[PDB]
Amino acid sequence: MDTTVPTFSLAELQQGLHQDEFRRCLRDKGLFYLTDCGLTDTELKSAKDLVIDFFEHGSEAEKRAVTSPVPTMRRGFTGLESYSMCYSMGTADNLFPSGDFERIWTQYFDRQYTASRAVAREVLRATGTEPDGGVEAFLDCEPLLRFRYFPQVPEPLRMAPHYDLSMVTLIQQTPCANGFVSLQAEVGGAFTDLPYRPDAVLVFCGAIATLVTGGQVKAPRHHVAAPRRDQIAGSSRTSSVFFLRPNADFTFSVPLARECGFDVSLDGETATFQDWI
Ligand SMILES: CC1(C)S[C@@H]2[C@H](NC(=O)[C@@H](N)c3ccccc3)C(=O)N2[C@H]1C(=O)O
Ligand SMILES: [Fe+3]
Repeated sequence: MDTTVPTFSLAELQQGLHQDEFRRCLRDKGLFYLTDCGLTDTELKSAKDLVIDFFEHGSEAEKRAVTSPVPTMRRGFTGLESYSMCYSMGTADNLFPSGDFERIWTQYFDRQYTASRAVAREVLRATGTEPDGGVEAFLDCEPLLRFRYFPQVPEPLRMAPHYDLSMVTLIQQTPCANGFVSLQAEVGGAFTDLPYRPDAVLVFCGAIATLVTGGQVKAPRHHVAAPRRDQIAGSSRTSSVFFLRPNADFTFSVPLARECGFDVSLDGETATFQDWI
């Protein structure tokens, strides 16, 4: 029945407002838009503008020097040379075309990481959860930021819904000129579209939220629908996805894990994050 996605301000949540609405949302939907956390459309536009700049005007040699050496190294670019381009970075071992690039993207990462820690803090507090070793050690982690740009042109294997392997994930997207929403999830047994919203950021909870809160938070299945050969006049878009992932050494009791419906990939009593990849 219920297929709407609520918006909340983070400031408002930190002041004890909307406690019930937010508790229920987490348990029943695991996803929500969020205002008044320290991100801006502008910050995003400028990080984007700088990447696209490089994509178009970068020497062939410059590009080689920061293309990702191997798929394992999820750092640097992919798909920019001679179904789209992609830039990835983490807390370290990053690759960088220029000095001003380093500064803008390092700052955009820190900001995204500060926001995503803040949201996570709120998700734990709402469900009364103190992970072992404390909230802060848990939240001080090994995150990853994938930015992805789909350019234009004019001259489709539908992948299946997944849940994310993250405490939380934050998505900012620029829109499509043609109104096409490429991002969909399951809210109350239906597929709901999740557009760009002005000065909001989309937030999925993930497996680790479910695990860490003892089952209290849902991790919604979602997928990125590509467009067909008919709605591509004005369908350039970007998204910026930030995975707040735990430290490899984090652990969870396996009775509880399969109890939800996640890939039982290890045959043990309890386990850690890293081997589950
Ligand atoms: C479409 C998405 C927003 S979600 C999807 C997927 N997320 C995961 O499975 C994630 N837990 C993961 C990432 C990398 C290695 C192992 C596991 C991913 O990556 N895609 C994103 C994207 O556009 O880059
Ligand atoms: Fe995902």
